[PDB]
Amino acid sequence: MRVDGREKTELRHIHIHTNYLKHPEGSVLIEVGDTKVICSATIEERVPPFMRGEGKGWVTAEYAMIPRATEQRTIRESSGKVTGRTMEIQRLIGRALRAVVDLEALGERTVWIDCDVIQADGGTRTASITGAYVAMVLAFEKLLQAEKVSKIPVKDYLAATSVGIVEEQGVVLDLNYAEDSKADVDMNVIMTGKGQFVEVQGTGEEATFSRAQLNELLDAAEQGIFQLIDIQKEALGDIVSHIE
Amino acid sequence: MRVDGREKTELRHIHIHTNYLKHPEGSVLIEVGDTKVICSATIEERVPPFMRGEGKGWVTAEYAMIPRATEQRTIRESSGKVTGRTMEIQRLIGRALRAVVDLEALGERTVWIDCDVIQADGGTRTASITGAYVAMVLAFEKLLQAEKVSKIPVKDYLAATSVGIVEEQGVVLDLNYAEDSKADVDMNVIMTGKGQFVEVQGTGEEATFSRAQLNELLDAAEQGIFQLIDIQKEALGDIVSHIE
Amino acid sequence: MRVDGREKTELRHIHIHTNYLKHPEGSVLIEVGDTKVICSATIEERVPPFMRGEGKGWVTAEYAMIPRATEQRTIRESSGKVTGRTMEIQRLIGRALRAVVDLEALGERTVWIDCDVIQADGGTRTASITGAYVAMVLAFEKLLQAEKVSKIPVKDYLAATSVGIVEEQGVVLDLNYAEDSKADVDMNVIMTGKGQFVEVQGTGEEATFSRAQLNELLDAAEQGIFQLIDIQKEALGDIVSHIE
Amino acid sequence: MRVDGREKTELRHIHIHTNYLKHPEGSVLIEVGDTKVICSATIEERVPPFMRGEGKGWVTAEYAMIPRATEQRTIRESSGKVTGRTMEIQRLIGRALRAVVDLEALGERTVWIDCDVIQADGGTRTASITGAYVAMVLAFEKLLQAEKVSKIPVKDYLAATSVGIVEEQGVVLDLNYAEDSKADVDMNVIMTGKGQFVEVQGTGEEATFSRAQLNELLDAAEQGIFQLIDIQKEALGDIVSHIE
Amino acid sequence: MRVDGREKTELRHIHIHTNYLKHPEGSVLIEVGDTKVICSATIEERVPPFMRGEGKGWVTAEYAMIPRATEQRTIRESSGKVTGRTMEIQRLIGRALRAVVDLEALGERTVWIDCDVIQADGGTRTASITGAYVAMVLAFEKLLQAEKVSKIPVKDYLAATSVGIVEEQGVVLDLNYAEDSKADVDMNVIMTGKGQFVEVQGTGEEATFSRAQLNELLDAAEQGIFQLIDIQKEALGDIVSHIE
Amino acid sequence: MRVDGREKTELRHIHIHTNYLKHPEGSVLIEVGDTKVICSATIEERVPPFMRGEGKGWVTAEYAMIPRATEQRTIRESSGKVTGRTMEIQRLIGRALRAVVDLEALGERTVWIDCDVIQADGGTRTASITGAYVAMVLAFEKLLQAEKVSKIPVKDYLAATSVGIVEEQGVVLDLNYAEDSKADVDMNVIMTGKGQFVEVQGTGEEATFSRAQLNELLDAAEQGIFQLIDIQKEALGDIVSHIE
Repeated sequence: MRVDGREKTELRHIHIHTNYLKHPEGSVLIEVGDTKVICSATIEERVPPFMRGEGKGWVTAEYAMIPRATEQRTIRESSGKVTGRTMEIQRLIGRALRAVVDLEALGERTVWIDCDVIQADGGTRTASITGAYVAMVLAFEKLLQAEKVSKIPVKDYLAATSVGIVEEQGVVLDLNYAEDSKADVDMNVIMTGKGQFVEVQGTGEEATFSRAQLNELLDAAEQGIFQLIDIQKEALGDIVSHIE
Repeated sequence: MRVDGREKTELRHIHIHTNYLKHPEGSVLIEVGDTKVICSATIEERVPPFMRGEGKGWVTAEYAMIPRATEQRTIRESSGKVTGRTMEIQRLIGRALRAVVDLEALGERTVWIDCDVIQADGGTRTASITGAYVAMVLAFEKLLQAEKVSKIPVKDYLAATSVGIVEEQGVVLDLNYAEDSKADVDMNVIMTGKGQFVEVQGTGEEATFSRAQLNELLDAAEQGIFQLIDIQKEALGDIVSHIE
Repeated sequence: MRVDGREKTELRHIHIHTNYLKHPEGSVLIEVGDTKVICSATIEERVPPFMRGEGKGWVTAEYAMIPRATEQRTIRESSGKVTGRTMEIQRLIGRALRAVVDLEALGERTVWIDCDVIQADGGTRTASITGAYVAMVLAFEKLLQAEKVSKIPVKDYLAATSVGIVEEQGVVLDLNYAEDSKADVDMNVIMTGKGQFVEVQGTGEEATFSRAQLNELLDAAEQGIFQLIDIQKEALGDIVSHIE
Repeated sequence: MRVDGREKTELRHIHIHTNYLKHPEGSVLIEVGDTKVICSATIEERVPPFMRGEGKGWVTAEYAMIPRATEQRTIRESSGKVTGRTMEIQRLIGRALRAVVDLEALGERTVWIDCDVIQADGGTRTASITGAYVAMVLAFEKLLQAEKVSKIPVKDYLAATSVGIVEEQGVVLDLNYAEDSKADVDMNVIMTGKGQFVEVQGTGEEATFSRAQLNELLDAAEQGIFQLIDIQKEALGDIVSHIE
Repeated sequence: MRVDGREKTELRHIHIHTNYLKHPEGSVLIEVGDTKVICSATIEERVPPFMRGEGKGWVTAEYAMIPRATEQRTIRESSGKVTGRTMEIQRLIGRALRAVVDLEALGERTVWIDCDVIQADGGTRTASITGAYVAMVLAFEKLLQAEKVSKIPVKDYLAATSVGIVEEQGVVLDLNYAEDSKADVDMNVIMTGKGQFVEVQGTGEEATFSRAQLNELLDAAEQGIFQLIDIQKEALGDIVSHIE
Repeated sequence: MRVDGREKTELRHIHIHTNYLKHPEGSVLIEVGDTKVICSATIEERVPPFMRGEGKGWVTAEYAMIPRATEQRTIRESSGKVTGRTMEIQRLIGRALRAVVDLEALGERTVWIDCDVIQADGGTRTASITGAYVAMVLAFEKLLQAEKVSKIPVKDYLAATSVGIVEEQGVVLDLNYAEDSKADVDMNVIMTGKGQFVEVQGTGEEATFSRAQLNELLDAAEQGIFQLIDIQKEALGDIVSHIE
């Protein structure tokens, strides 16, 4: 009697497990349907040489999938070799998070963000940003309690999602692997709580998209992301009071 | 008495030198202001194992900058080590070109696209796609004359440009390096002759963008790209008759 | 009123979570106190060239720690570089598991064992073998149900533990990181359900051990391991009926 | 009616384009027939640790070919892997140029020489030295104008050429690729304006050479090189007045 | 009339050639039957950063086999790639030697131990430790004569051997390659002159061992090692007077 | 009363130890004064793909120095990284030996030449060729006895030496390390028993050489090499009868 499946504009089940593991300053396991990512935030009291003494901090991200995160085993990036996909994804995650951090208020420190995918079924890079934001704020909460910053140094909430145009379905939100593999167009969107973009990346896959479709895709991603931000706020509990 | 400089919505000087060098199936030097890129297309009568026997072709791209392409010398990616930036750029160029190739009509062959930047002043990745399209079509023209394909296997023209929101200037088109380094938002846009998108990638740099701005940025990129396509047609001479 | 801490000859809390993740043929999360390891078993219908056509199978293992598995962040082995410690650990895990597999009954297939440490507090390599055994048998159960083997191709149960001689404590079982870092002697022991050894590795750390101590250390490891095997049997449920 | 081809002792067409690109201290495109090499000279106000504080400068060279410089595409040395041929060639170019620089007069600075081959048809390493000398002197001219050196710190002019013994032709000067591939003996010669050698490298290819032939080969290289030096002087214009 | 071959509990011919080569502080060629290893000890007046200023020294070891050390040529570990076997062996040699060095008395210096195998017929890692101990003491003798240490900074003699359980032979000592390749169990033992262990590593190869067998194997290794120590003392000549 | 030292035109002590080690088809230790190199020749019944089915064989060489071959320890090329010097040297050794092998008579087989330097005091690359020739002929003798070739497939004897112009000494033959480090000019010469060259490589080191000096240097190398060939013949014993 229950409706089976998801509507075109409906997220998979989202669960954000906070203080997931003990050692990081900030630790999260994010579940987006079958996609599962361990996100940690590590605080180092150093910044890269290129910016030392300038009084601003930095955020840098690393990404990997455990070999059987995927249905078909993947070759370990062991040192093995780092794929272009990993490199692109790392750049995306780091750029996205830097955009919402008040780097001056962070002070001269680096946030090392690690996103390790333990199960992959689509949307890993955007799940990674969504989980890593929370992990970062959990770390920022510890700094604040330690009196090492005067506020949580974030300018807003930040979350991310995929959207796509899928064979015989049209515009769909939060694609699983099966859906992305038969998507004509796919897109990653990274947005703040005030509805402002930090990153938009759309790709026609052997195919093309109109501007009408771009607007459609974005519309759908915006609401997915506002919902994700609601969930981040659910996960963050009282910490939301330390953010404006 | 002549107006100095460029309007906000004006491209740098664009020059596409065809049959630039002798050995490639297709060879171009593209100049976009001070940005200069050698683009070759190489035809190999093989496709990757993952798709062999399926009767479709493939396009794959490589990118590098000679060490003093840039004002400050860059460390050679010698084997040295391949940067995330290079890997992202290669993925972009290959995805963009694959989208406009009729891969079945190409047959089981790979187009190896090489983009070697000899002078860099912003917009190298988009200059690379713009030049590489022409290099690819020059190669496709040779195949056609050789009776190895029945038409030039392209679905449209394809070109690319950057756009950005720049401190105290607002929306500007085709950013040089100086302008991109003080850009709050920058964007790469890849579009066809029919005004359809193949790739859109926008990044807030320590900052964010509204949807209004996204539409503005896109508007400006569309016309830059239609102009670039006009120039590609200028460069292509009679070959335009072999394309629909 | 409750006794705090552990006796010298007492394991940390052991928990073996079976069918932990969806994609592997066999999946386990093993917890040994704060030490936590994701263990998967992947079946490939191929063996290495050096033994192809000989009708026997193979087991091979890979190991990694996520960067903040540890209290102090570790540099990612990304491709980064693979440490001697990782290489030694992989060799240990693979050798240990091969010893208890009936490789002829497995047929010509490789078991790929992946051990990804998500939290490290000592005993990761032995926790890895203990968890990976179960993951492997879970995979062997699927093969059997699929009629691809005639029995679970194991010759016995197999588990592993550390033991050590610790400053001002003497012989202690299952060392955490703190305890191993002030251990004069440490040892890894790998044993079967019939009390037979597959691997024994003892190291004096800036110090030495007598034969009396070796016997003592082994005695203590044997019972730790019999207890671990009891727990593996608890985790395996009805599958124990398919093993002799 | 015009004689087709080249005499045995005749260079290909030589063209040295100065101030070729904007960013280097010294920039040249050298053309030797179909062989074309972009040569830059970059000044860094540092020397290697092994010689720091000793008041002498250094010259170091890097070499690469763009993938379709060659008739058959070459695999990119991307980081891919650096070939022995590249390593030998780099050593040759750097040794040759160091020999003619007054390193004390240079002061404690490194000249980074980059030789990127955009079209290859034989003689790339010697074309590289010939072009790179000019690029280096163009850089030295800028230093002098900047009052950072008291003279152009060169001890002489320097140029280089190949010579060979070719099936059914005997001793020939400046070999193209076709001619080198059927050469029994080939040789690289590096000489100054005063007729003094900096490097001589002769190789019997599946074959051997007499001393008579060595003298013959050298005779022919000497005059090729004096001609090349004349052309370097043509390219250098008024700068020749700043050299003795 | 002479008995051919070796008893089960008998070493191969052992020869330790001291001051073998000129450049190292300590140089040995050790022969164990056909197994031959060049062992050098190099003194560097530095320790790793992780322990600098703490006043203790360090020992670190490297291992390689020349390509035709083995009956079947091995691929050179050139940079090629370093095997897990090499990494494990290096760790073993370094750990073993550190255990018998008085690191405080050494002072803040590193002993670089190099073990290059020129002929391999089993027992290379244990031959390496046995030879490297002597090479190290030869180096320590030079330091002492130079008044850079107040005694030879060793706590004891140290040597090593393999033992195994071999098809149709039972417990055998010092296995050649042929014997190890049909060994059900093999073991490396590292012991001091006072009969105390520094390392014990036993591996069931597709098979298992009882505790009775472990004791048997150890018994046999102890006497092999006492014999090896006698030979080290033979090789060391008068230097034995500088050790307690 | 004995004259101390060497004349300007005199080799160091040369010793060629044949059948040095057991496993190679051909094995030599060559001593040239303090320079000592283990040279092996390995026969593989395969040639590279680029020449398969063409009925000719191949020779390829690898070179390394053990870390304390040198007075100052060298970093191991472990996989560490392969130096340009090693790559150049390998190319030299392989080219030199190929020139004197009848590759058709060899048949479709590769000779793998390994040159491992155990002590370095100048002239390692030329010592390597001199020793490796003998190792190769020892291997060719085994092939002949096995009826796998119809003659020793060499066209002549081949040996090599350095020569140099040394501060306050002029032209000197067979330079040690000290002498090469204060050499204005150095040269490697590779010659056959009939006085024909296979390779000549001369380098002015911060300095230049005249043609008169080139002739002088060569004269001196020729006689050094004829002497070396005499010694190779001494080492080869009766095998000289199987060569013309």
